[PDB]
Amino acid sequence: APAPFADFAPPVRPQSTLRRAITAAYRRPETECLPPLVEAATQSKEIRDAAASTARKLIEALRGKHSGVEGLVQEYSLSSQEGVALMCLAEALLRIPDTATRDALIRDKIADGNWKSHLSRSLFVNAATWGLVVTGKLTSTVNDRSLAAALTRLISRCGEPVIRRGVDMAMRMMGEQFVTGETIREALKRSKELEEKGFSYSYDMLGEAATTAADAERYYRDYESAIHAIGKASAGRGIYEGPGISIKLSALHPRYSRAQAARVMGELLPRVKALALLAKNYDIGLNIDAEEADRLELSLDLLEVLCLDGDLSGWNGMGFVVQAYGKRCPFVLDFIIDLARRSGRRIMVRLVKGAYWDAEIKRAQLDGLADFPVFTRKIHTDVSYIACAAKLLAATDVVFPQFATHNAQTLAAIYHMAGKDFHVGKYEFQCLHGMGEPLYEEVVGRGKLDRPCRIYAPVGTHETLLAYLVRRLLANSSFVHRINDPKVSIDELIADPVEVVRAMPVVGAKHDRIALPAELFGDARTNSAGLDLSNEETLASLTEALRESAAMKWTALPQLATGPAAGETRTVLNPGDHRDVVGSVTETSEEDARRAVRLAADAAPDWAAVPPSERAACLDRAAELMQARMPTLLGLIIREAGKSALNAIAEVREAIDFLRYYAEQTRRTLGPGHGPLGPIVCISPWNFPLAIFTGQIAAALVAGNPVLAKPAEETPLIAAEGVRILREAGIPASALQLLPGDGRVGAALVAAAETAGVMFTGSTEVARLIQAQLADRLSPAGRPIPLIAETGGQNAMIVDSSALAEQVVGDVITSAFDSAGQRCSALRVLCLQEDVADRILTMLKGALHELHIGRTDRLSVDVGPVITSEAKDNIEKHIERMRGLGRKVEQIGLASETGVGTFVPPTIIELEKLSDLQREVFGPVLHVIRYRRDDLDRLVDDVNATGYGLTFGLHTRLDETIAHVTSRIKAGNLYINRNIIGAVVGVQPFGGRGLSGTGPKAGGPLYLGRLVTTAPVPPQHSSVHTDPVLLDFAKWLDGKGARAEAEAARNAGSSSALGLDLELPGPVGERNLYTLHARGRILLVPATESGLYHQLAAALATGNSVAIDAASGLQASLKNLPQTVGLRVSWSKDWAADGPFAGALVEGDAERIRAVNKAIAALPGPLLLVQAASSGEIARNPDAYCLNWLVEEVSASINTAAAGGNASLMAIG
Amino acid sequence: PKAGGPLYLGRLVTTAPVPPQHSSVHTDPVLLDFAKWLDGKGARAEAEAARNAGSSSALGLDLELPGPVGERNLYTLHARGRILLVPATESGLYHQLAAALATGNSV
Amino acid sequence: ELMQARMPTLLGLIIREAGKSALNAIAEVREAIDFLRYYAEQTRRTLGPGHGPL
Ligand SMILES: Cc1cc2nc3c(=O)[nH]c(=O)nc-3n(C[C@H](O)[C@H](O)[C@H](O)COP(=O)(O)OP(=O)(O)OC[C@H]3O[C@@H](n4cnc5c(N)ncnc54)[C@H](O)[C@@H]3O)c2cc1C
Ligand SMILES: NC(=O)c1ccc[n+]([C@@H]2O[C@H](COP(=O)([O-])OP(=O)(O)OC[C@H]3O[C@@H](n4cnc5c(N)ncnc54)[C@H](O)[C@@H]3O)[C@@H](O)[C@H]2O)c1
Ligand SMILES: COc1ccc(CO)cc1
Ligand SMILES: COc1ccc(CO)cc1
Ligand SMILES: [Mg+2]
Repeated sequence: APAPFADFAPPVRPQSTLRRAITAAYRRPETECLPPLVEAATQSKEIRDAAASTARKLIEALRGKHSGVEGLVQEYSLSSQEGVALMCLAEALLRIPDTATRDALIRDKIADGNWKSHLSRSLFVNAATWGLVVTGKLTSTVNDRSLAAALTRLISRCGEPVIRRGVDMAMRMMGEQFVTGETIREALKRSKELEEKGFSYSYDMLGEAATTAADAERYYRDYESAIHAIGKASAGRGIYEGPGISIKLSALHPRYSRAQAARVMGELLPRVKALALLAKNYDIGLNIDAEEADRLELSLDLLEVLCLDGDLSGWNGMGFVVQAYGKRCPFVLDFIIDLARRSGRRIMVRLVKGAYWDAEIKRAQLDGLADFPVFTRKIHTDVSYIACAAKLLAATDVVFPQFATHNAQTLAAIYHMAGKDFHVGKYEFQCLHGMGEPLYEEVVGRGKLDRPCRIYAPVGTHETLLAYLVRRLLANSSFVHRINDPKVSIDELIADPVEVVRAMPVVGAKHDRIALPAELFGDARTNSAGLDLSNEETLASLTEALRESAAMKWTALPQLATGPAAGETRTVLNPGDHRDVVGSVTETSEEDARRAVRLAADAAPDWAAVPPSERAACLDRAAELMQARMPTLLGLIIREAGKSALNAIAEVREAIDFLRYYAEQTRRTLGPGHGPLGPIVCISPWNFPLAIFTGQIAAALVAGNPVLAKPAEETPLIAAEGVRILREAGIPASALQLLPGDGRVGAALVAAAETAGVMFTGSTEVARLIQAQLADRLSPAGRPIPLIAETGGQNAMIVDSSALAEQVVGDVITSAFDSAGQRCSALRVLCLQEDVADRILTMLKGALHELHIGRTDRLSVDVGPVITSEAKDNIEKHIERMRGLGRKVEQIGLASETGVGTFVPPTIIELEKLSDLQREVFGPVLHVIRYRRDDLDRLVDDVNATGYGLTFGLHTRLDETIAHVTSRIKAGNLYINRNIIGAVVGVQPFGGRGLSGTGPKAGGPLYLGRLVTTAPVPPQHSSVHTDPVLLDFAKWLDGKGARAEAEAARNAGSSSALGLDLELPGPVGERNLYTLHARGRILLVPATESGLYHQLAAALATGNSVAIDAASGLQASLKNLPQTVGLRVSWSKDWAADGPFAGALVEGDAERIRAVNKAIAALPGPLLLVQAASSGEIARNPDAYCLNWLVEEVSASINTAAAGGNASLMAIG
Repeated sequence: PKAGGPLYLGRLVTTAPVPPQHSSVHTDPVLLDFAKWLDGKGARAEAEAARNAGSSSALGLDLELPGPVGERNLYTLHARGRILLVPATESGLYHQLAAALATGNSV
Repeated sequence: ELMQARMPTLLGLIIREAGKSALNAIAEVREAIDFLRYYAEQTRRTLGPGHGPL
């Protein structure tokens, strides 16, 4: 058996001094980065004046010669939406290959009227891109109804002439501006004109982010074929005068990442070498483009091997991009310059600012990292660029600097920095095709500055160029935007960033409007911190901490208030390798479980008397302890629960966030009148063995309740460690007792007489057993024992033909197979619109086969084991039933090493109907169904019809589809254009409805209120909206003479928070919404007319319909209802026939309540959140029925960066 | 339609244009249920007309109109209310229902 | 444009014929001007050959 973590994440090579200096700068505070850059970028006053004069001259020439789309908009008086819609139409018309066929469709069909009749795919799929072209603004989703109206309007107003102009404009832009040509041969033909003027070219075949082996092979052969064409055309001109190629490493391997570094070196490197050998033979440049920040250092390992490879010697065409917006840039340059010296290769170094700025900000915030790997003020990037240019210009004997910029100030500064001694081959400038030529036509040539410029020339079809055109077009801080803004003076454009930064009060301060990841929530609480698994220092330190964690003697014992108790002891084995003993658990006898509840009951007053602020301080101290102990906690979670390192980090972060969130919610709400329930039994699942465990216990404790913590039998060790941390943080032993063991221990705790509440997260079937146990029980006040039961899902994602396949596949692979599908939120049913289903399925299967399944103590493992052999057997029985029915089943092949553990390969099962699924299958099993677009509403019904309602995803660019689907789906956590596994505490408050939960949501503001006898008013919890049926009922009550009930009804209408609609603070590039809706149909079990009126008021005020128990005999109390109220009212003689219900209100004495609670628990389907009150309580207490539990929380997380950029961050420079 | 509003001119021609800004992303849910019912019974042309009406309806439009500072001037499209339907044929009734339901009305 | 330039004269007629104060006569003429310009602009935004008159 291999030692745990002995091969966790070894670096490709030992890190040299120069490499270590790169890693050390990865997230260096911005105030530390800038001073040396300012120093290196400083030039003499004479140079700065000459640079400003040159920049002004260039800018004056630019503004003096400065429209195609603008001219079209002007000529036809188009609104912006009309312009966008026209270009979308033109794009669609250009998908018709034959010109005569297109023109006939235009003249005879499109112009004459209904364009919709002649053009499965919305015309407006790419409207966000065309919106950027027309308006300069990015909108993440497309208002397809506005665009359709605008297209109809413009065609009916202007006819064929405007369509013709739009088609011709789109053809020119997509064929000649956004690309140099559609094919390398066309691009080469079009390059002769500017080559004759002194420009050169680097061709970009536009490949990027391979998702499958086949994609990577396609991009390879595209690069190889382009190299031949470019090399034939170069015809011996060499690497400086002649054209070259640019490649992206992500195009050449589907798993280009540090986590897969061994595959990258073994599989990607030979492909680059083969392309480089061909470039060498033709003597052309081959440049490696720079991508995301977490790929920088990995790419250096390839650059190192290639430059040291003797087979490539004699050729100086290898090139490499460095991004000056990155904090590591000067250190990367030091490394490259030294590599060039060692290898004797004159590396072509393209200095750029960087293309992924918005995404880098979002990623660092999502990952909770210490700082950004890029600057946050645009001027810092400018200074970085100029400083790095000074470094490169001192090294022209050993590297060939290539200054890629469209900024005339940047250009002029470097032109003068480089001085008057010039020869071709010393350095060059670079620019983008169809963007930089106006500037560089003022640079290239003896009559200008006599400096060469290489044009970066995209080559590809319409489909290829549109894929990432949004990123290429992206902002208010951009020079090209500012040059076209008449409000920006030339003096502003020639401002010297070096001197501006030098004079700032704090040199290098972070942008004021960009939150560090730790500060995402501002004053409310400190965000949990993650770990950067692309940072070699982090990987090396984590390796040691993980190894050290595997040497610890982890145990879990029955920790009663009186001390550890004896019991049956057994080992805890790693699910990925049963030979790896992780620790030992001593399980709780049912007698000691009952004893623990009695001890908790005796201890309840002493814990309730700890003021809420001090209880919250215990939670905050526990969060600090968990944060500090994260590396050790990761190792335990990895080995005990089959989690990968990434998933263990998320697990610990979630626990920290629960602690800090419930602490803050406590400080916002809890006072002397919110008395604790008493002893709370917290029963938790194995699959989030620290986060959910900690969340339930922390909430119960901070609400003033002593806790009996019963962790899942599979994962007691991390639970014991969480309890140890909470106790260290100040939770007394009497307030927090750990009771390891199986469901018998949970059941014994639930049945214990002093148990005052139950928090259960687990399977729906077990929750139903607990519901049955509790139906026997009443509190000493004669009321139901509160149960929070957060249960399973049958989670769907709907994908339409406007979604980007690569994005869908990434989110599907993550949502379905992360943690081997052992997340309650995991994607179970992918629903693909028929027109795109085959393409997406092919890509998905290709991506599936790139996953590494194995024991999770290796960073390269993507999918770990299932938790037990029983879980494996259950999942495999489902897979085989499906296979036996003829369903197509795609499965990864498992390595022989998996035999020592319990693994199920990620599996894709193609289904006929959603009804082919019965219950949740908690494993790595994705089901795929196809749907026709017109059946989308029926499909949403089918998703709802399972009775589950946990997570739901939708991938579409179309606002109409978003509005339709999100208004009709019934699930607690919705996700738009992203994965469906988000449960970021306080950002996506998590929890579902139906068979998926009773609520309230964990990680949301209603949670703590369920754990006290009188619920506080949560922060932000109110609504100005009044349910109109409630209002009609109140008027009906007054007309009946029920004056006090009418007043109570009006009060309920005001007190209801139905209609609350909030945006929760979170990361950039996402909108996280939280809304309160009706629950559905509430079962009313009244005893008296006044009780019925109060129950109906409560239910109607919260937007619900009702089914009233017909056995109450109260039919005559509801005569002559207004039709609006009658529509919401039904009478039920057989409650089981008239469900599912979404809650219940009960009136009666204690024994009536007990009997009704038993009858309600017997109803099929979802657990019902029941509220009961006596008739006297209804008379005495206006809040006898709490409106908090009569609404349903919905969280929706929208990825607003999905179109390729962040609109809001375009204004942050 | 309202004088001084964007629907007015369309009443004065025999085929109404699509007014500026006249659209809505919202689809009436009863319209949606009606279209599913039509498809269930095989009325394919009518179900298509129903879906098309659901999309072209501007019910739910909710705009702020440009005006003076210190004022918010809002313009919204709601259902008319209850529409009297006087059909002659089954298909005609289905088309009338589609139009009325798509615009949020009862009939 | 003509109503705008002739507003003072039009005001005088409205004041005397319809019993309006000067401020409300101004509002009357402004509203007429705005109708003219609004329906002109709405026309430029919408009307094409297939929108035949009644
Ligand atoms: C020929 C060529 C090849 C290129 N190849 C690559 C490549 O392989 N990889 C890559 O990542 N980029 C590459 N780029 C650069 C990238 O695509 C942009 O074109 C470039 O960053 C724009 O810089 P500028 O001098 O043209 O414009 P400017 O207007 O001077 O600078 C804009 C840049 O400033 C930066 N920026 C904007 N806001 C902020 C902020 N708030 N804080 C910090 N920085 C900010 C960004 O880098 C932004 O792109 C290339 C550019 C060219 C011209
Ligand atoms: N809605 C959510 O937030 C959420 C979160 C995580 C997991 N889940 C669900 O949890 C399930 C997986 O976790 P699991 O396998 O540990 O679930 P489970 O239902 O098997 O076990 C959950 C817990 O209940 C205990 N238990 C078992 N039988 C009991 C009984 N008769 N009485 C009292 N307690 C009993 C177990 O010991 C364990 O502690 C999945 O169905 C998943 O969807 C839901
Ligand atoms: C548009 O200029 C770019 C060239 C290459 C890259 C590689 O990421 C990005 C931008
Ligand atoms: C609708 O035309 C109007 C003209 C003037 C006023 C102000 O009196 C109001 C309306
Ligand atoms: Mg179980």
